[PDB]
Amino acid sequence: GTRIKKISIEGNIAAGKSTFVNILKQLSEDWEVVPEPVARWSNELTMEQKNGGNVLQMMYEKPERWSFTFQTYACLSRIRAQLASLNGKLKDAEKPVLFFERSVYSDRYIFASNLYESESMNETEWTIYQDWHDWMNNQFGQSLELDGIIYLQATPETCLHRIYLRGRNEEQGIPLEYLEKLHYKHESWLLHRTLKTNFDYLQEVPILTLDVNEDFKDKYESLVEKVKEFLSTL
Amino acid sequence: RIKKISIEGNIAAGKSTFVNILKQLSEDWEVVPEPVARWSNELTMEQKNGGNVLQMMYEKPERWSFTFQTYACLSRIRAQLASLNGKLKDAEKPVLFFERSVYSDRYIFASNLYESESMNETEWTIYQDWHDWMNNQFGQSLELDGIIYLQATPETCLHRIYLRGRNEEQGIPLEYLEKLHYKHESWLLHRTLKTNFDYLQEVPILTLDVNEDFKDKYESLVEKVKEFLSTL
Ligand SMILES: CCCc1sc(-c2ccc(OC)c(OCCF)c2)nc1CSc1nc(N)cc(N)n1
Ligand SMILES: CCCc1sc(-c2ccc(OC)c(OCCF)c2)nc1CSc1nc(N)cc(N)n1
Ligand SMILES: O=c1ccn([C@@H]2O[C@H](COP(=O)(O)OP(=O)(O)O)[C@@H](O)[C@H]2O)c(=O)[nH]1
Ligand SMILES: O=c1ccn([C@@H]2O[C@H](COP(=O)(O)OP(=O)(O)O)[C@@H](O)[C@H]2O)c(=O)[nH]1
Repeated sequence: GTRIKKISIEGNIAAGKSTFVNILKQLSEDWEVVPEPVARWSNELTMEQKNGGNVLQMMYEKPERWSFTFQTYACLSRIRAQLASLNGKLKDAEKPVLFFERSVYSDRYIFASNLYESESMNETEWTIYQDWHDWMNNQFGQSLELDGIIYLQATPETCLHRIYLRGRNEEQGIPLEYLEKLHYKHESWLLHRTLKTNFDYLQEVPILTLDVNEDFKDKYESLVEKVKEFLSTL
Repeated sequence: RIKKISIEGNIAAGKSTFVNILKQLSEDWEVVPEPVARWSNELTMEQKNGGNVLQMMYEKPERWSFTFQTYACLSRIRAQLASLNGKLKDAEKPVLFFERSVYSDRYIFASNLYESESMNETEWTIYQDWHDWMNNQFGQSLELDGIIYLQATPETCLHRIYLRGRNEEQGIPLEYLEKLHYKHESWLLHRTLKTNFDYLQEVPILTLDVNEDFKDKYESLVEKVKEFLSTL
């Protein structure tokens, strides 16, 4: 609650997070966005951006070799970009809100978790990652800890179509069944609420859930109405 | 007020033996063993993780070097914190002796592995980026007051690996020891090597010749440490 509110936008690949955050950011000078490091890698530029494309391209080619390296770097860059904007942006605001394109928790409990369950990380890779994940996200008092979560809910089919509409040459190859396992794990943690995390407060952190199957680029008012209503109870 | 002194040197050159001798000499003197050495042997998940990843590292360094280097250093950083925030309370003249450092992690072993092609440019540039920042947020109060360099030849070292009897190590060739030997000379003797940590340019170094056996004859090495600490 102090002082900038921190909300994560969560949803499957191409569910629409980046459209929706670009939408939200224009609606209030009190609202700003921290976009996904991985989402920018997918496109001279900087060191991380250089590294990102490489590990991203290698992740696509042989994920059982690169998942640990990709995951730990994706998480670091996220922690870096969020911490930066936390003090950086929104210095003068009555009601400041930082929207995150995904969280350190999706990094682990959706993406890293699935890669493990899918045999792209062996047990020692998953234990090392989790250990590294703990120690560090436990070094941050209550600073990146979220006040809420906006789950952008979709079908894997909507997500499959919106990948080809997006037209990322490497992403075209992502299968429907992959989207499904990620989808199932999103529903699990956010909607059904099965998944237990190693972070205590998460079971109590408010969750707003939004079906986004219908194109919203021209018709977002009801969505944004649900954003504003949710933010006034936190 | 706690003084931080890193003890550096090649494998088997005698570092653990040294700090073990030193810790017994003063209530005010404490020690942080290097985690890789802890794994180089019930216990914890770190031991389990480090046990497994060291074995992997021995079988296929080209696959496991990045992961291993990330984990060796995170485990060290943490180990050094728990000493600094829970040991030497609240002595008159505290000195904590780290067995190696995050600098020897990066500028000796990780660099050496990249030169020997066990990491590619991506891995090494990811590691350094990781290293420049993991130290920044979490590892600031770990800044070194001084460094002690235990200097022994690669042959001395091969003999000592033989003496120590770790069978996992009994296949480490002379050649490898010879590599790590150069890395230390350029950093700690010739003082050539440049780093991104600028305080590490000033840092006082003391060099000690440990080619002769010292388990029953260390009094003159300890005098130089005591002298070196007073200059600080
Ligand atoms: C969508 C771009 C990033 C990629 S690429 C990828 C992938 C690519 C090829 C694959 O098989 C050939 C693959 O299968 C993994 C094994 F099932 C995953 N998964 C992913 C998702 S893992 C991930 N972790 C994060 N922490 C963040 C994030 N955005 N994505
Ligand atoms: C003492 C056991 C740790 C090992 S194992 C190892 C190694 C073993 C077998 C190898 O070839 C098959 C090998 O080859 C490297 C490429 F020539 C390295 N190097 C090392 C040194 S890497 C290291 N990094 C650290 N950061 C710390 C530390 N103590 N050691
Ligand atoms: O209502 C929508 C939402 C998204 N998109 C498109 O779907 C693709 C994927 O959306 P986005 O990149 O925002 O998904 P993310 O991966 O960020 O969740 C993009 O080309 C969007 O332009 C669309 O046509 N209509
Ligand atoms: O002066 C010495 C130094 C070392 N050693 C032996 O060399 C082996 C390796 O030394 P240590 O474990 O201290 O080396 P490190 O790897 O820590 O530098 C040990 O079994 C010691 O008993 C010795 O006998 N005399």
